[PDB]
Parts: sequence; structure tokens; C-alpha cells
Amino acid sequence: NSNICEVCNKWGRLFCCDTCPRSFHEHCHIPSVEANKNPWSCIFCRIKTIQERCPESQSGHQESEVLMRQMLPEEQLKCEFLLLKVYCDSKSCFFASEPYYNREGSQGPQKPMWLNKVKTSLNEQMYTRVEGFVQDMRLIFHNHKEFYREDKFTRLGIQVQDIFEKNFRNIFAIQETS
Ligand SMILES: [Zn+2]
Ligand SMILES: [Zn+2]
Ligand SMILES: [Zn+2]
Repeated sequence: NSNICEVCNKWGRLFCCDTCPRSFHEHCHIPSVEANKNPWSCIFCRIKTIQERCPESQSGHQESEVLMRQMLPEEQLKCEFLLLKVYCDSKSCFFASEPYYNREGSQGPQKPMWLNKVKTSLNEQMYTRVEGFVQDMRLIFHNHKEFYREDKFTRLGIQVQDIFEKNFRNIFAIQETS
């Protein structure tokens, strides 16, 4: 197995996947690495199994249909993986914890949102459809863009949203378009 966490790229107290060479900090993996279970399979492996069991699940889908899906176990998993793929980028640090807003010429968002809040919401089964999860994720980046206005820091929101959107299109097999 790898000797660094797949998500944050640091060493430490790592749990190793049994079916692939990735490793994780306990709370870096989503869901948090499970207490027992030998063997243990990571979320990457669990997602690959879904695909392998239903190869047609990789055919193109419309985003509008994906968003209306109820959060049954497979969609829960897919949203957990999508969240993890965002944490995998180091620029996620900016959006992880609860933000605060005191900048001359700007007013904070009406509905603040952050990664750790989304993480808690998934853990607590608060989303009933994929749409809930995707709306809160997109709100993170939209709040950022609106607040930071012409400051060049706005670009961090564009960058991490792009990671989100690419991974959303891949994990939910969104039909490719120009
Ligand atoms: Zn880690
Ligand atoms: Zn694995
Ligand atoms: Zn099948």
C-alpha cells in the first residue's frame, strides 16, 4: 500500500485498502474508515464495483434526471465519493471550515456553506435527493464568487468548482457535450 493518505497526501495513522494500494487517514476517507471489517474496501473500490456490476451505468445521463434521484445507498455513496474528490485537491482548504465575512464593499452571503457542513449533512442522511447535495456544493463556490467580486481570490472558487464539476460529470456519467 501507499505510505501517504490518498486525500491529503500526508503520512500518519493510515488505514490501508484491501483491494487496492490506497491508504487513508480515518476522517479523510468518506465515510470515516469503518471500525472493524476485515477485509476493508475503500470508496474508490466500492465505486468501481458498482460500475462493474452494472456496466450500462456508464452510459450518458441527463443532469436533470441525476439530480432528481432519491438518495438510496448507491447515490449516497456516489455523493460521498464526489465530496471526497473535492477534498483531494489542496485548494479545498479554503472551503472546508465555516467562513466569515468582513470585507469593505461586500456583504456576506445569505446562506453560508462549507465542505465540512456538507460532510456532516451526508453523514446525518439529511439529503433526500442528489439535487440537495449538488445545490449545497455549488452554493459554496457561488457564495465565494459573489463575495470576493473583483479580487483575484475569486479564482480559487472557479478552480475548486471546476474540480467538483468534472468529477460530478465522471461519477454520475453525465452525457458528454460540446
Ligand atoms: Zn489524510
Ligand atoms: Zn481501494
Ligand atoms: Zn446489469
